[PDB]
Amino acid sequence: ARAKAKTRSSRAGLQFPVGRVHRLLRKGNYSERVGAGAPVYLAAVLEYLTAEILE
DNA sequence: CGCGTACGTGCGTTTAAGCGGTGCTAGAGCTGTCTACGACCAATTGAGCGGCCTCGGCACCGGGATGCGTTTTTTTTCCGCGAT
Ligand SMILES: [Ca+2]
Ligand SMILES: [Ca+2]
Ligand SMILES: [Ca+2]
Ligand SMILES: [Ca+2]
Ligand SMILES: [Ca+2]
Ligand SMILES: [Cl-]
Ligand SMILES: [K+]
Ligand SMILES: [K+]
Repeated sequence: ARAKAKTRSSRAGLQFPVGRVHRLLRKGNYSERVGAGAPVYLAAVLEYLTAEILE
């Protein structure tokens, strides 16, 4: 009875991939642990700066 | 190279940094405890990849328009000399 999958991006209201960003943080040798809001925050900042250059 | 004065020098006056010290207490830093949060795992599936087709944006062309650099002949300007 498994719930339909909503991407973490859609929950954060982002177009940039939260889930990918989390996975690059975890595998990029930055810290032993990555908190749940970190990729959400970082994807958001990457999205903002992308928008601003694109505008 | 020649002209004007901005900076270096020195000296006499004035300022406040440095020093050694005491006193007070904010907050750095440490300890132990509890628990929210992240890692890990296994199953499940949809986001995003590689591959493939299409047709309009863009590169490239020639032609014509126009912006502008250059020179020579033309009108205005700013002097510039003394002689007053
Ligand atoms: Ca944004
Ligand atoms: Ca914007
Ligand atoms: Ca593609
Ligand atoms: Ca082409
Ligand atoms: Ca041409
Ligand atoms: Cl976090
Ligand atoms: K202290
Ligand atoms: K905690």
